[PDB]
Amino acid sequence: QQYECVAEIGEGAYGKVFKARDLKNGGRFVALKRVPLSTIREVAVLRHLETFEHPNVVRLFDVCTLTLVFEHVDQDLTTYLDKVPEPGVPTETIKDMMFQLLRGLDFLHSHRVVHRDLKPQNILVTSSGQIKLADFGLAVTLWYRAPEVLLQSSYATPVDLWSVGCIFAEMFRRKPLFRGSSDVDQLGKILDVIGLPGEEDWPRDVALPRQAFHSKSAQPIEKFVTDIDELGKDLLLKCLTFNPAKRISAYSALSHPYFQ
Ligand SMILES: CN(C)C(=O)c1cc2cnc(N[C@H]3CC[C@H](N)CC3)nc2n1C1CCCC1
Repeated sequence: QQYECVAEIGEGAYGKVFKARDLKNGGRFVALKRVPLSTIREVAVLRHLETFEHPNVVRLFDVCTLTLVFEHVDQDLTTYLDKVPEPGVPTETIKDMMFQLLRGLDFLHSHRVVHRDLKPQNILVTSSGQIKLADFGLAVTLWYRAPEVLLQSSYATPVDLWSVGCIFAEMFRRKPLFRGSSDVDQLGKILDVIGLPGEEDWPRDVALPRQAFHSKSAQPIEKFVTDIDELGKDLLLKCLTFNPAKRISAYSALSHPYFQ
């Protein structure tokens, strides 16, 4: 066999993911995920995106015929944040890591692919300090979920920029912003901070009415994220817009004055 399983990374959600040895290619570490026609189209898309070899998405090495073979990265964002020396992440490091993130996201959005579960645990940091995206394109924590996903209203690309706002905040605080035990609790936490949207912004034909949430004003963001720039504040707000339509795009965000 070309691969020897040595460890189980974890997840176990869609399937069991193993860290192995690529015996045929110099014993480099790889990540394996052993897993109808809707799945066959899911992998065709991954193989297709590998052709452009974007630097800010994890590399897909092979598809054995069913196991998927990715490069292994030893580290994720949470572990980087765990082990970052106090006072924490230099603001210039935040800017670049973010820039790498939106570049990966724009690449995916451009080819009409949504991550749908963008969290710090499937954001990889290579030894070279490069950002790589993982665990997307194949069908527990709600802390990074867009309001539309929670409300079961829309599941479009704006969802992934909501998650980016959440992560952007977490790079200063080094603690998650919205920690909900459930979808409604999650929704509660969000509206405590960003405030109650207008009725025109609340999607129609949805279980949860705007009237299940009370006294929600609009807390200034500096209170939750300190040592944040004016330009960073501007960008964070356009990402954490309640209405997916009024929310900024990855392409549009890559041009924001914050990055200059
Ligand atoms: C479909 N798969 C398997 C991927 O997209 C993929 C390629 C990976 C390459 N390196 C890593 N590293 C892990 C990050 C977390 C930390 N414990 C160190 C191990 N995860 C990869 N992943 C998944 C596994 C779960 C998180 C994202």
